[PDB]
Amino acid sequence: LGAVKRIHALLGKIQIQNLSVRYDSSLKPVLKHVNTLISPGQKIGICGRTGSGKSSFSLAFFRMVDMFEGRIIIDGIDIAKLPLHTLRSRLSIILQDPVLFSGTIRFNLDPEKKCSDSTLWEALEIAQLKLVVKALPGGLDAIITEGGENFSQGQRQLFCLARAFVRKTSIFIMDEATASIDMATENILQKVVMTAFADRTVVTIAHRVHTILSADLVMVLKRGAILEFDKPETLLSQKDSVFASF
Repeated sequence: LGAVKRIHALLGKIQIQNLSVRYDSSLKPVLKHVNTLISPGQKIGICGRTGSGKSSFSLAFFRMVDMFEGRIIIDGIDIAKLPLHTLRSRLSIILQDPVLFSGTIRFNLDPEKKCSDSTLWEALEIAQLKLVVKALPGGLDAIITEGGENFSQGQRQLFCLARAFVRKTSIFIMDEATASIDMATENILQKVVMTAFADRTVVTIAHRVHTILSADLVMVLKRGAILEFDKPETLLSQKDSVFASF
């Protein structure tokens, strides 16, 4: 009866306007009066804290919370008025480290269950993954045993990128790698990011200013507010906090 009591104990245009949010509502607002606008096809870098707006940027994109004040619009519509499951289902995420299921490669590459194997494999060709897909032992039918640990970090990154491509997202969210890969592979990865972000809205969670020197735009955050946003050369010319981080 203690065990049953344990069982009972078991139960593409984007603009932010003046958005404030706090999970606690007590310690501090997470973001305070953030304002910026991203045109379709712009490559946008978010800089400031690591995870207060890596996480606040991602959390707002995933709609993990509504704002306390202000509004967040996606494609001209306030995110408080969209079906959350439809929103998140219509949003593709490719992070630096992707978690995969202990199933087939094809099955690991289906978070879009009605995709045909041909369209997925073709999508991997478009998203430059088909070569390493083909050189997996069973190709598309290769069981991703141990949740994807027989693939490299880079090959997993490509897989995640194709997984975004297959979902035909309007907007991309990319988690910047915390380590290096190679010169030809990080260089390729950046080329893939450039092609992905071509004609599309790109949200880069930036931490290092080292990579973001060829971002179309960098958004610099301080104490929960966006104080400045521009391109890297101009931000370096500003000589402020982002220039000190650059």
